[PDB]
Amino acid sequence: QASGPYEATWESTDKHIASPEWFRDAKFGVYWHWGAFTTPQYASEWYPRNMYEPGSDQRKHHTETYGPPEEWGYANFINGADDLKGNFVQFKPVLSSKGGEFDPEAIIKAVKASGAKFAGPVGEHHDGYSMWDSKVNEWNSVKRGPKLDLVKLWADLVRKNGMKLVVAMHQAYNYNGFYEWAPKTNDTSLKKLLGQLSREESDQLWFDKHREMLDHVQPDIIWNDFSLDSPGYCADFDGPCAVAEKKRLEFLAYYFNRAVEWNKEVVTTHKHFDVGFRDTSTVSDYERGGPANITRPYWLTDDAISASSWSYTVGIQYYSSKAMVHSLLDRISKNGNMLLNISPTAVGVLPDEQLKVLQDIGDFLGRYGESVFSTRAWDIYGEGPNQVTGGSFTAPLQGNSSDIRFTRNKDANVLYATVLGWPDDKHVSIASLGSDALVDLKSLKSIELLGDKAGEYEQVSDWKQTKDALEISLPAKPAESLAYVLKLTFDGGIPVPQPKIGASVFSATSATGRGVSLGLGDFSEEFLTEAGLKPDTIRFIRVSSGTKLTVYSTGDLSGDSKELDAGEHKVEEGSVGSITISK
Ligand SMILES: *[C@@H]1O[C@H](CO)[C@@H](O)[C@H](O)[C@H]1NC(C)=O
Ligand SMILES: *[C@@H]1O[C@H](CO)[C@@H](O)[C@H](O)[C@H]1NC(C)=O
Ligand SMILES: *[C@@H]1O[C@H](CO)[C@@H](O)[C@H](O)[C@H]1NC(C)=O
Ligand code: NA
Repeated sequence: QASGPYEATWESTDKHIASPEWFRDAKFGVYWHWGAFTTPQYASEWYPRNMYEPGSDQRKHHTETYGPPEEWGYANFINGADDLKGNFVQFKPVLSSKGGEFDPEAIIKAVKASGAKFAGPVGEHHDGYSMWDSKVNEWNSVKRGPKLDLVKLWADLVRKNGMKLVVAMHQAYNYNGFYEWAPKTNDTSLKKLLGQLSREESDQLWFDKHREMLDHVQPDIIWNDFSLDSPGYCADFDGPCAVAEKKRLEFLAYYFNRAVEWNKEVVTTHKHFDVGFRDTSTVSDYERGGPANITRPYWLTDDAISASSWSYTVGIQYYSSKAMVHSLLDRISKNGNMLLNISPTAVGVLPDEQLKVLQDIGDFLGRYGESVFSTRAWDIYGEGPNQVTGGSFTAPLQGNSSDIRFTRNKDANVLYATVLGWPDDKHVSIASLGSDALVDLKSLKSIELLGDKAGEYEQVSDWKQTKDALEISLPAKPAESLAYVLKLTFDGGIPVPQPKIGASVFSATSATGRGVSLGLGDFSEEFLTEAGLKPDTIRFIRVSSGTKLTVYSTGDLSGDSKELDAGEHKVEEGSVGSITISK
């Protein structure tokens, strides 16, 4: 235990701020799956597991290159050994200052240039190779291979370069089926490496790895992979696909208490499927994708620069700069952040195509940061034909001039509308600010287009509110960019639009003042509160055509519930605790 106000219970841990204000302002971050799992440079980061899979291409590749995995195991990648041709193979990165190709300073410079507000390494993957100076795990990068505390190295470089530190931990699945096809051994060390220790010992080692690392580098974000409490994702291994609840609650309490000692608001994450942690104090992470609508509470997306692996492989191909930038814009439009993974080579070199993606991302963010950083999601994420499918493992967004993504400042009086291309007619239509949206733009003081450099704006040529939409005639195209940003400065806050199929709630006796616009869905009190209007302060609800609303006093839509239909309505102050939109 560590001195703090948190005991290892759910009710104490649930008081932790899941997503602090800095996290909500950071928007974009970068991490790297680099480790002993990159040494083979074949298939995926899951080569450690698949190299023993019966009848796998990995097993065939391993047998044809190094030998049978029953004789030449992954511990040879860690500790060093010859292949069949006679070449020495080990994850032994050499610092470029000592004559090697591992230049961590160049990598951290590229990451800084990308515009990342949080960065850091993968501290430990499923392979059981701790990349810090561990005492609990002798299978680490200090005692073996490069003999260098890479996690401390990356932490020092990330802090020196003015970025928050995230450390990715994927050691829960190490003993929940990752090495299920590896040969049983009696060696207690290799048992530690291959997840063949008693469950109790393995959960204790999970917690101890977390403690060692979080005390060694004091990370701002703890990124946890699956197998915390994720039944159904550990194949057919005789295991619970979970970490002992006691150990998880003890980890949460330790990390939060150590954070109260450091005076730092910290974040820990869980895959949206893993129910090991709750969104009361933890952040739901969507892998290779994100929600299709605005999802509250605040969330995170972890994506990779490649659709195939998170680690480098000969012949790896990468996504485009547009996909990454457009996907970042959609995620931040829907109350979330983006954590992009890059894939350095086994020798510690970042390939030129990854360097170009990072520099294109950095160009866009250095030019339009005002629109992304320190902004919040609006009540309507965007307009356009191009939308993502929804959920994890979905395709990266690639939009065009017909697609708009909305962001707003914290004071809710500036609206950033980003077009995913340049319209050939130099026109932009914002349907949600039309007259049919019951929006009055009298308070609209200025529409600008962001220029070639930050702080350079050009006034819009002309605009007019039609019933169907707000029409905007664009000024001359600025310097080329993957997207173009319009800044609408209002006076007295951004008007509350009325959806065609949905409704709008306001903390006032009329449709005036602060309000939240809501489309089809279920809106908990957490949702409404994060939107900027606590449900116990609502006094007016305006409904669009045939949109039936179900009102609850529960902050979770549970219990006696009254109902309303289309048309205006006045609710007693405190009667609303939840809202369900239907039909
Ligand atoms: C491991 O222990 C089992 C049980 O005592 C034994 O049958 C097996 O031969 C041992 N293997 C090795 C490599 O020591
Ligand atoms: C989100 O809005 C889209 C608009 O196309 C709608 O189709 C979808 O049903 C809404 N959210 C969900 C999944 O309820
Ligand atoms: C934008 O994409 C949509 C959907 O693919 C397409 O229908 C439309 O023609 C595109 N517009 C432009 C200007 O590329
Ligand atoms: Na909380």
